[PDB]
Amino acid sequence: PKHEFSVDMTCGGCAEAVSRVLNKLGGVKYDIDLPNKKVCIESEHSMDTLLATLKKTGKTVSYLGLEI
Repeated sequence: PKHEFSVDMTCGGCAEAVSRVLNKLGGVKYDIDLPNKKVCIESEHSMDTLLATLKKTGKTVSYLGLEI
């Protein structure tokens, strides 16, 4: 599916950090929108896997829902 999340990305460094955590996890296609502090993910991973993955940044995350 394509899962929309909210992530507290303050700057380009933080957006890049989100890129890398998703990268490590793998099996994801993503579009991080820095000004709107959102990240859209196409994947077969669990919302919960995706959520845990994004929270490893230390930033505030939440699942908004399907985009889709």
